[PDB]
Amino acid sequence: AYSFKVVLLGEGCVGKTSLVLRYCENKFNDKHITTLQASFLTKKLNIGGKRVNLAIWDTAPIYYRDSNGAILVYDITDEDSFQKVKNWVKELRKMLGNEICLCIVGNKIDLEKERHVSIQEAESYAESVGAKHYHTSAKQNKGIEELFLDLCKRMIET
Ligand SMILES: Nc1nc2c(ncn2[C@@H]2O[C@H](COP(=O)(O)OP(=O)(O)O)[C@@H](O)[C@H]2O)c(=O)[nH]1
Ligand SMILES: [Mg+2]
Repeated sequence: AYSFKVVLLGEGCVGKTSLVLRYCENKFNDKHITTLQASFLTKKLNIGGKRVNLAIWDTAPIYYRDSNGAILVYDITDEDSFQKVKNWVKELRKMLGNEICLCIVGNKIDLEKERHVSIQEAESYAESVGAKHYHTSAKQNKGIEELFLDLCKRMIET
């Protein structure tokens, strides 16, 4: 059975912790500060027969060490959060081998009426650095099951 390590990256306030809490426990709160009550949480999967042990890491070399995939999140309502995405890529590449499966993720899509990131622009940067781009809303639970499933499959292929 497959054992994968996945790290969450990006600026504060974008929804990194909400994403892990939503995926792993189906909880979401916008009333107080959320903090992961562990270094990582475990999720088990079955993909076309085979089992997958997933360890999802969050933070408020030990962190980067032994990672197979990476989830780099920005906030669709906030252009600075996106423009800082490139700093994290040019830190992920310093820490780890360019063999790691990277996701770039536009979170908070329930707030579309307040969008400030260009979809074209975001998807273009993703392709140029070899990664895939995804849209999520932790609040409404949209796009998240698909993000983790596709990442798991990508890590299985290489
Ligand atoms: N409307 C909306 N709010 C969100 C979403 N995801 C997170 N939030 C809220 O944005 C705030 C920051 O979230 P947090 O998970 O702590 O971001 P982090 O610093 O990257 O870990 C919290 O109030 C969340 O409840 C979303 O998809 N939609
Ligand atoms: Mg957090």
